[PDB]
Amino acid sequence: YPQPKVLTPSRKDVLVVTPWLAPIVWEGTFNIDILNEQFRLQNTTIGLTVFAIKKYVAFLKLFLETAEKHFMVGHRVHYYVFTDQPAAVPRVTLGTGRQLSVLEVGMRRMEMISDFSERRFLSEVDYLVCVDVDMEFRDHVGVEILTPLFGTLHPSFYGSSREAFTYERRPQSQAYIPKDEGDFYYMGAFFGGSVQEVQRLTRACHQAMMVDQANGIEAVWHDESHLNKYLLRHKPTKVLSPEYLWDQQLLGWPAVLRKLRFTAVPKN
Amino acid sequence: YPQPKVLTPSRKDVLVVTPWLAPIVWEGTFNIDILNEQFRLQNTTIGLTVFAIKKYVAFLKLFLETAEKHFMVGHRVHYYVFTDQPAAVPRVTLGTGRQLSVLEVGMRRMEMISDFSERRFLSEVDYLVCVDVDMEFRDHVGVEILTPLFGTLHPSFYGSSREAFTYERRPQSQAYIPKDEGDFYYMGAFFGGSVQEVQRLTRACHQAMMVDQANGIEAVWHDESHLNKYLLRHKPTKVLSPEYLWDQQLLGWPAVLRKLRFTAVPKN
Ligand SMILES: CCCCCCO[C@@H]1O[C@H](CO)[C@H](O)[C@H](O)[C@H]1O[C@@H]1O[C@@H](C)[C@@H](O)[C@@H](O)[C@@H]1O
Ligand SMILES: CCCCCCO[C@@H]1O[C@H](CO)[C@H](O)[C@H](O)[C@H]1O[C@@H]1O[C@@H](C)[C@@H](O)[C@@H](O)[C@@H]1O
Ligand SMILES: O=c1ccn([C@@H]2O[C@H](COP(=O)(O)OP(=O)(O)O)[C@@H](O)[C@H]2O)c(=O)[nH]1
Ligand SMILES: O=c1ccn([C@@H]2O[C@H](COP(=O)(O)OP(=O)(O)O)[C@@H](O)[C@H]2O)c(=O)[nH]1
Ligand SMILES: [Mn+2]
Ligand SMILES: [Mn+2]
Repeated sequence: YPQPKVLTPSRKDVLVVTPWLAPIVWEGTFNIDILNEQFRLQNTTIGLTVFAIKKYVAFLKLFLETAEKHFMVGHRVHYYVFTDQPAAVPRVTLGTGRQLSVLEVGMRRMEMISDFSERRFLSEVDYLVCVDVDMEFRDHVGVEILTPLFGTLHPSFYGSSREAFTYERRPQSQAYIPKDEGDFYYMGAFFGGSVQEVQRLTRACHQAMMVDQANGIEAVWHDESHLNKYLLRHKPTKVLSPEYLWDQQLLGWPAVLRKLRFTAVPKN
Repeated sequence: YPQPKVLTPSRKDVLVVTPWLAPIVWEGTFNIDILNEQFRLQNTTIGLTVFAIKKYVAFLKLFLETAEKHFMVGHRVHYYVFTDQPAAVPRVTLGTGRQLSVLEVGMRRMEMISDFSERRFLSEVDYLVCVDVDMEFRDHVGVEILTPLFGTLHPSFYGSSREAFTYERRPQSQAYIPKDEGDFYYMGAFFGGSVQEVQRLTRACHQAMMVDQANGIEAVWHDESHLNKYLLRHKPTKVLSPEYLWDQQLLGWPAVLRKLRFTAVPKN
């Protein structure tokens, strides 16, 4: 493969590493051939959780069809589809080494991911990735994201200063973040990590949300506000650029995005 | 601390992340206040190995005096000084939480670090850093380097193409690297990692060197050639820039170096 170029920046228009030395994953920062080898040598298995409750079962067909074309191709994958309507889950044909399980349901997502992430039947699974369903894959989402703990830059806020971030601002909430604190604003629609780090994150967020509930407060952006509090205090080991959570109808195709990899499906 | 700036590159003149997403550590890529907190929360202890055999015991006084001013200040440190002359080890006054042990000696370094890294008295030690003694610290060398496995870009080769790297080129040597392979040329004077990853690296290099010896071959740059073979196949999780291993008499103070942190002491 090509030799890296010590004296040539991978990017001149964006930040590619956080101040705590976690890579920020953009196109042009990684050679997927090297990463795919490293992760295949460990026979890595990726679990993907996705919730499709009530009308949102309609989003599953395109979500799964496009995941098969773009998500972790060549690696072992297990989809876990959480739904109140198991018969509505479309029968999509999967590539080899890929499986799908339907978990009937029934704070919902963090509580349910926490309970599920503690089950022994995940012994085989190495990483969990937790995403919204009202989305489609348009380009590669692969093992470059995998790491002990990651969050994703929210596509509306990546250029914002921290006072503009919509963190929970009331001190009476467990999700509270002061106006002079905060590294980034992370989207609740795409986070993940090793099974252990996802257990810890979802347990912390669910236990925080139960405290707030006992106290009669609901954080401003619900589990996303608790996710931001958690990732402020437990800094992620990679941060995904907005390539990985984009809304093209809202935000177009800016010059800093070389690829739109996982994008919102327009809805009401 | 200051908010990171998503739309401003940490560096426009150099590569700050490798193609396998390991940070390349330069000045301006890290906020040491954040890292120091993360590592103090784990009560991290760093061991430093250094060999001073025959005339090279003369380099210990400045090496230790300057390590006390610049190496891992505020963290727990244990120096392990390997020498054939324990009485020649200078009695340098250490800061709090820092200790020094003298190990009398007697392939020497990788064999001796391998044996030593397997001893139970390292139970307390979290990372090992392995350096040459003919050096002095001139500026901060701290927990920004710590990671499971690191190597350091050799200051003569960081701008070179891989065919110019002085890898072992004879296929009959265990250190052999083909002309079209290689990411960087690493210096044998500064590598390290977690205790486990240093055990693995020094065992592999020592076992490789014993194979070559049985076969009547000595690799071109001895343990440095085996270190490069190892780090080609087991890629480091951080790479230190030449800030961390510099020769100012040879190479001056180029524009791409913002700090000269650990530098060669001129010798015969
Ligand atoms: C017409 C909607 C414009 C909203 C832009 C800001 O996005 C929203 O940001 C809040 C936090 O301030 C939440 O993260 C919320 O989930 C975001 O909205 C969703 O994501 C954006 C990118 C867009 O796809 C919206 O349609 C979604 O509802
Ligand atoms: C006058 C010496 C010029 C040598 C420059 C190249 O450095 C040497 O590189 C070889 C591999 O090609 C080895 O890594 C060797 O240890 C290097 O020499 C040492 O390091 C350089 C930076 C300089 O300090 C020399 O005086 C050292 O002997
Ligand atoms: O009626 C609903 C509402 C939400 N969701 C799940 O919760 C996620 C977040 O909601 P939305 O996607 O409604 O939030 P935005 O992403 O517009 O905040 C959805 O992607 C689904 O995975 C669902 O399954 N049914
Ligand atoms: O006579 C010697 C030769 C080498 N060394 C150790 O081996 C390292 C590498 O040798 P040098 O530093 O001689 O190599 P260059 O760094 O010039 O290759 C030295 O820093 C010492 O730590 C030593 O202790 N005594
Ligand atoms: Mn959504
Ligand atoms: Mn030396």
